[PDB]
Amino acid sequence: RKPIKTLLITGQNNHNWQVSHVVLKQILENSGRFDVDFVISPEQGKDMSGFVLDFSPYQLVVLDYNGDSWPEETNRRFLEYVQNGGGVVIYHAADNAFSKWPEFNRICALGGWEGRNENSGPYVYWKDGKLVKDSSAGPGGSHGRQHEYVLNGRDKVHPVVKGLPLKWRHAKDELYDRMRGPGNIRDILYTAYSDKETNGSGREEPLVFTVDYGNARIFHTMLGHAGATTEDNIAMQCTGFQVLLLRGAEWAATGKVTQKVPKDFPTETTCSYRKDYKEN
Ligand SMILES: [Zn+2]
Repeated sequence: RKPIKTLLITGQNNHNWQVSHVVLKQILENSGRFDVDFVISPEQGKDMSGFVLDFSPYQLVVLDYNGDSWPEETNRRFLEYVQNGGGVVIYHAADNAFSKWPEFNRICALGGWEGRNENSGPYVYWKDGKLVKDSSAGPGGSHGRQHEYVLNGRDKVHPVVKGLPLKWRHAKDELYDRMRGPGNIRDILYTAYSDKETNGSGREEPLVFTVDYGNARIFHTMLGHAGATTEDNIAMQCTGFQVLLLRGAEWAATGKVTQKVPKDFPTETTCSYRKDYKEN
């Protein structure tokens, strides 16, 4: 089969996007299943009027961006792409972007920072065997110290998770917690316990899920805080991070996952890595 034509939007981010955009392209392209094109925006505070994107050649859009609003024509074309059954991957702090764009916050379902709070929408978390909405006052977006943590599968059937272990240890990373937004989650794939003694929330927080937005296939992964270099980048070098990105990207583009469960998938107790961003 022909590789999946992918557009990766970057150029502004409070995170080290210079590292993450390169690594995201390598993870996807090293599988031989994706052909990735970068679009790099002007820097923060520069004229954005020329950052006019064409979504028509692509089956998948990967967001690695936060900061200045894209120009109105790009915003209109992005919404048209999504509403026409487009595939989207929301990666880590891309869900912080465009706090004042209602449509964008519905595409992410949950976001954080950029002044979000109870005015941004409810908390959504796992409580006593299901997702619950909680509109109580509080901050929109937090995380504790970076740490290894165990992801809990909440879906056994979804193409992205089918065949993967129910529990697996993710490499040292931030654990996003107290995220807020319209909360229109379609399928919850993975949650993790955010321990208060790691400066967490105390809740079982959603970290990997799909979003209910018309006929769009939206894969949201809050994992993968970018390291300072492509070599020292533990959260993204995690095999779990990479396998979920590859499967989520394939699913978002085509509605299906044709990738077998790899032999190097992490266990509940032991992290696994692909330091060079390839299954060898
Ligand atoms: Zn981060």
